[PDB]
Amino acid sequence: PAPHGGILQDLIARDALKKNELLSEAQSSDILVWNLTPRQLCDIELILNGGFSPLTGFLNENDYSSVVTDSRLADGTLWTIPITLDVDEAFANQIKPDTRIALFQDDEIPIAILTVQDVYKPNKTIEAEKVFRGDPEHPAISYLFNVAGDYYVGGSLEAIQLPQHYDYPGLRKTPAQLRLEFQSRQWDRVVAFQTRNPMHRAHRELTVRAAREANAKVLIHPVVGLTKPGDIDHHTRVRVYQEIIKRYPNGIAFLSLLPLAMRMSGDREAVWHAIIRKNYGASHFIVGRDHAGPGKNSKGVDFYGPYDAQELVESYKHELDIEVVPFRMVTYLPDEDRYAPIDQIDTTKTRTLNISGTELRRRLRVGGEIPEWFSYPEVVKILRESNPPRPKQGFSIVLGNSLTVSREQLSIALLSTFLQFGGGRYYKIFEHNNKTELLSLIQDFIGSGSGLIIPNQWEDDKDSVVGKQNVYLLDTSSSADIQLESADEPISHIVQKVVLFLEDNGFFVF
Amino acid sequence: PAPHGGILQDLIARDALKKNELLSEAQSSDILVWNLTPRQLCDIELILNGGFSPLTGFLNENDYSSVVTDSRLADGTLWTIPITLDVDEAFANQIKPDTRIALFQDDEIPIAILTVQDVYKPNKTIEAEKVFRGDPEHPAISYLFNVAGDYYVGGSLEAIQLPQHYDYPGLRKTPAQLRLEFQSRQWDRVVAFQTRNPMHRAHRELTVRAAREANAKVLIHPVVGLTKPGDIDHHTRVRVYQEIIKRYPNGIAFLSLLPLAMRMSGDREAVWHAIIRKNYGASHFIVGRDHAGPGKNSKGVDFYGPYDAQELVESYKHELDIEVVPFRMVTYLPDEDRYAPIDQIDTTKTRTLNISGTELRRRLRVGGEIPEWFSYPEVVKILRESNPPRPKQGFSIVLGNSLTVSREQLSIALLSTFLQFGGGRYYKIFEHNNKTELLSLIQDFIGSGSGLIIPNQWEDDKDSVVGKQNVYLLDTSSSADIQLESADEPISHIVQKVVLFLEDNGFFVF
Ligand SMILES: [Ca+2]
Ligand SMILES: [Ca+2]
Ligand SMILES: [Ca+2]
Ligand SMILES: [Ca+2]
Ligand SMILES: [Ca+2]
Ligand SMILES: [Ca+2]
Ligand SMILES: [Mg+2]
Ligand SMILES: [Mg+2]
Ligand code: NA
Ligand code: NA
Ligand code: NA
Ligand code: NA
Ligand code: NA
Ligand code: NA
Repeated sequence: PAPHGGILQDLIARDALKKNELLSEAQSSDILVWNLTPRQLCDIELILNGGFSPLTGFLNENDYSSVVTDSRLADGTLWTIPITLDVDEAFANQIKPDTRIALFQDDEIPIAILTVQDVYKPNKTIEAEKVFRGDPEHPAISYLFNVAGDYYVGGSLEAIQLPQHYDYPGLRKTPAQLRLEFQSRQWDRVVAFQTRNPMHRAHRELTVRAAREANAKVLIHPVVGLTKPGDIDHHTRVRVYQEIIKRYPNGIAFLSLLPLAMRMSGDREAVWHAIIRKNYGASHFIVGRDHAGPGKNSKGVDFYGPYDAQELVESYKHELDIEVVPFRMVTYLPDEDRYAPIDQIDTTKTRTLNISGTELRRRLRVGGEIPEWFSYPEVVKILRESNPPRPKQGFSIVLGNSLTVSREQLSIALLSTFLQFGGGRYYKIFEHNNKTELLSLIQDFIGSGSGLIIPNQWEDDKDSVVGKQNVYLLDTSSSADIQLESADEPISHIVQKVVLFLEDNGFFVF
Repeated sequence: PAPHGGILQDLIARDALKKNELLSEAQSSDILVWNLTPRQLCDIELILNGGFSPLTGFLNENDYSSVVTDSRLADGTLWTIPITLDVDEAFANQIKPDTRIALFQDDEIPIAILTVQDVYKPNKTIEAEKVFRGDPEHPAISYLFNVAGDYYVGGSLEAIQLPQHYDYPGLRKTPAQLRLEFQSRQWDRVVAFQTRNPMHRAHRELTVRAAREANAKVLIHPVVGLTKPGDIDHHTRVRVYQEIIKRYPNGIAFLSLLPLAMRMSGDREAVWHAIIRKNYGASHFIVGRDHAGPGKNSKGVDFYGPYDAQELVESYKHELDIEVVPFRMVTYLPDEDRYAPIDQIDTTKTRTLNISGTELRRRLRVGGEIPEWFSYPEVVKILRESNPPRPKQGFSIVLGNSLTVSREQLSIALLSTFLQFGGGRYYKIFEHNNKTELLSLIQDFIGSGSGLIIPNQWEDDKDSVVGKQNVYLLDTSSSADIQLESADEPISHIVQKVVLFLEDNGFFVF
């Protein structure tokens, strides 16, 4: 269907003949520069390539306010997620309306020139409540307060070039490009599938049934910008998509990556996804259970109800101009060797099997088997590689502050001991000297599968620098992972405690 | 580089706003229609999509003659293979210059309107000698005399649509389309690889080295129109390409299909391939040993010298405007587990292994093993499927005219006997009654793996209707595949002769 607002605002194409001129202005000595944050790069790419039609810049306060309370742009155009350029006070003060500023990437690549319409300090409590529902634990609110700038700069954009990406150049289709790809194949009915996760047999099955019921071709449009915190990296995920797309019948599916920065804003985001896919050329879209929802908070309560998304999108059905296909999740029937829509089988009368994310995570952590009815083997092989089991995981042993035995000798004892065991893990007694440049290397070593022995703890005002994954404290204190019987426990006893701890946790296997 | 002649003659785009008008004219009652032959569909698709720039129609006699003797269009543009619309006398007579005729596909799909410039009867002996070197066994000369019409119609083309194809819609990129695909990936150095065969490890290796030496991305551009007689079907081949393209390092290669009708015209064709790839957007091209050559004739003599192609292309180097990368064939070194350029190793000092086409064919016929150093397993699996070994091959036993035993009983005996054996082959006593509609089904059954028992021979004026592959004559005559001791040999003896013959030939395995 036609782009939201009727026109594809592909600013790259619009400004093609001003590229040199704009590029030269961006590189002028007198122009004020702003370095785009990683989320802003995600947003500006979608504005510049028309992914966010009718947007043609970051929202000024007039539009922003309507989006916050009315879920629309001041002109009444449905638009549920505010896209603004958040800056700090120091920069906001240097700019006034009509000021033209340059937006760079990595402090070296000019992306666009923004003509300032306004500068304002939004009430983040209202946005937090109105747009994201108010739970301080909602990733969007966390970002809203802890990362986002306190001042929004609204203004019209002029394009120099889209944010630079060196990976998957072939798959990052812009709206215009994707539309031409469909057009060259004569596809005029396309159902799009959103995801920020690996795809298993069930996803393959459900998307194909969608294709069959909507009489449409399939578009697997995964998000590769910012997704939920803790999600699997997009490189791993792209590898999985590239693998699963080969499992569809020839000529029925197309894989294209979307550099979107999700807010995990549930029902509002679901609407936004529909609009965005319409701009990219899809005729149909599937909205899932708790679509774009971040789940439950600490108190175990739902950030959104499982059907809020589908209900909200349905309420805007008459103006979305993109058909929404009903979400029919499928489950595996052992006794019939097939998948079937969950709404068609009687739980208490028919056998069904499925592997929850929690269980999948466990199996991967212990190197256990994962059945082909759940996920294709080539897909599982990829997941095991990016997330190796414990015998292949790195780790660190931190000699606590309470230790009175010789740190130099205990570290040497641990090294010599670990080195006896096989498995190929690399070991290092690592001294950081409380230097940040060294502390930041700890998780890289662990990520590399290495075993580090750290002679002493770093200062508390440095915790933030070190990731806590697979990092274990050896100390007399109660908060120690490997508790010492006493501060002067004999080195050989300590060594045993560590070895058996690592064994119990799967790092060593004999 | 720029299209040959400087302009991409994409007539589909040129005539976009006349499509309805032209379509309506093509469907008029008074317009004279011509049904395009399968080769003409191959040629018109390349003319219409700019693949043959600067051509904009089929060659008139003025241009055709220059191509025949001068290897150029009358304007002096390098062009080595004549592309003409060959028709029979009955049609040629109905047309005069300025006559507008419609060119259809399958007698139902209008492709273009041709404005006749001239009608002429070419001297096919000169073309045969000058363009194709004169050997009556050259596939182009065979076609030239036995299939091609005796009258050439020269004229300008106007596009309605490209020849319809329902398979691989995604991979059939036109010149403009491919150029945009390279442009979107920022590829400006692309080396193209021509082929009408399956690709094995050696081809993968040599194309990647080409990429490394030319500092270019790779374009695997296989021909899927008409290639050499006896070649493997393009469906099988496309399956292989789609498989091998996955073996290149990510982002280095692109697969696009070329609907060219090869003439197997060696050095002239090599030049033509360079021009064509330049039009499709390649900056580089590899010309191989005996490139586009059909091999040797009956007397075992070479249709072309192995380096005629490379030498001819090199002589036109200063006007081709596309770099030709030297052809460095590679061979496998067992002792080093690697492939290396054949021009770098000493045959008598270093071990090298390779599997000729003949040997590959044998292994496939007997279901023998084919090593991974030769071809990737997923590629070999595909070849085995399209070309199954003898235990999975169909066949036919024809009861010769010399037989005096009861044909009804011998056929029944053979059936009952074959049915004892396992293997899943399907059997049928097939009566054709000398009817063409039934005879043409024989190879379909054999192609399906079936075993047919044919009670009597068909008339000689029908031989042509039946393919001779895996068809065996049971007769007393000397020209019989399974020779009877006598015309009245006992049925049980005959049955044994047939069973043991089929066993010796691998159809049955116990
Ligand atoms: Ca703040
Ligand atoms: Ca719930
Ligand atoms: Ca003590
Ligand atoms: Ca003739
Ligand atoms: Ca030779
Ligand atoms: Ca007798
Ligand atoms: Mg980009
Ligand atoms: Mg076509
Ligand atoms: Na519409
Ligand atoms: Na999913
Ligand atoms: Na609710
Ligand atoms: Na040039
Ligand atoms: Na080849
Ligand atoms: Na020669």
